Amino acid sequence: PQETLNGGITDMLTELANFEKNVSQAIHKYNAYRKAASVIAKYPHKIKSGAEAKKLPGVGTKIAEKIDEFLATGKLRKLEKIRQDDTSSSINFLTRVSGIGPSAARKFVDEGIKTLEDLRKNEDKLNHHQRIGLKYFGDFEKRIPREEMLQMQDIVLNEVKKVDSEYIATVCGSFRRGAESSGDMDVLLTHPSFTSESQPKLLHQVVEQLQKVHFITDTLSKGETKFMGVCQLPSKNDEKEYPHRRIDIRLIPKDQYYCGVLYFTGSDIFNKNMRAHALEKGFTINEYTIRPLGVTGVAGEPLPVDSEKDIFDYIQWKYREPKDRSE
DNA sequence: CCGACGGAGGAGCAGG
DNA sequence: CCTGCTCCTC
DNA sequence: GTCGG
Ligand code: NA
Ligand code: NA
Repeated sequence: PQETLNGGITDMLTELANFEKNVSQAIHKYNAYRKAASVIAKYPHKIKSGAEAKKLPGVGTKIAEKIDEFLATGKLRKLEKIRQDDTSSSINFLTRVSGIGPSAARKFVDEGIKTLEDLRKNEDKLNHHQRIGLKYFGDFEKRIPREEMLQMQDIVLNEVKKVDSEYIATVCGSFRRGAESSGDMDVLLTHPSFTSESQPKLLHQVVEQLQKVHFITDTLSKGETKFMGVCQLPSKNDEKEYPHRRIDIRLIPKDQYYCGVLYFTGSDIFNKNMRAHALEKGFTINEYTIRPLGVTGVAGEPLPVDSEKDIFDYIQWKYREPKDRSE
C-alpha cells in the first residue's frame, strides 16, 4: 500500500490513537486505533466505504462511520475540534518529551506549562529523566541511519568484549532486521555466570566502561538488570557533532537470553503471529520463556533454550532470518 | 453485554 | 521521621 | 474500540 493509498485514513487513525493515549489515557483504544491503522496499511485496495474496511480484523462499527465521514468530507468534525483545543493539543505535544507521559503532561498544562521553553523555565518541576528528555528533544526524534548504527555497534561490541570476553552482546530492534534506519539502539547482554538463580555488577561494569570511553553521555535510569541512557558517536575533525541517541542495555539470564533476543528483535506483528501459532500447537511464548501447554490451558515449567531457532523448532517453523521477520 | 487487550524494571514524594 | 503505588518506558 | 465469550 503506497504512501498515498489509504494514507489519509491511516494518518487519521494514528492521530486518534495518539489523542487516546496521551489525552484520554485509554491505552486499549490507543492499541485499537493502531491495530485498525496497521491492518488497513496492508490492505491492497483503496477503500470506498467504511463497510469495506470493516471486513478487516480490527476495524469495527465506530471506525467504519469515521471512515465514512472522512471520505464524504475529507475531515472529521471531532478530530478537527481536538486540534484547535489548546489544552488537548498541549498535552499531546508535551508527551513527546521523554519522561513526560500522559499523567505529567496534564499537570504541566493545568498549571500553565505548555511548551519546551515553559519547561526550560521550570526546571524545578522536572525529574532527572525529563531534564534529559527536554535537553535532547530534537535529537531523540531524529532517526539513526544504519551506517551510524553499525559504528555504534562497533563501539558497544568492542568495549563489551574488553570488559569480559564471555559477555554475549546482541543488538536487537529493527537494526538486526537489516532496516536502513533505527529510532534507538537496543542492546541485549548476558554472561555465563548469571541464570535464574545466580558479582552482578555485570551491567554496571559494562555501563561504566562505555562511560569512560565517553560513549554513554547520560543516564535516564540504571539498575541491576536494565539500563536506559543516552550515547553519542565521536565527532570527526571539524565536522559537526553527531546527535545524541537513546540506548538501552538489559542483562538477561543465560537461559532466557534467546527468548529475549527473539522478542526484542521483532517486529511485534511478527511476534503477534509467531506468538499466535505457539498456542495453536500447544506452546506459550513470552519475553522470557517458551512453555508447553496445557490440555485445559494452564502451564507449568520453562524449557531449555540454547538458540533462537530452538524456539522455532518446538513450534516447528523453518527458521526465519531477522532479514524477513517483518511479519 | 462483558472481560481482555503485554507487562515489568526502575524512579520517586505526598500524606501524616 | 516513617509508609508504600503511580508513572514511564519499550 | 474491537473481538470473542
Ligand atoms: Na470487523
Ligand atoms: Na514522553
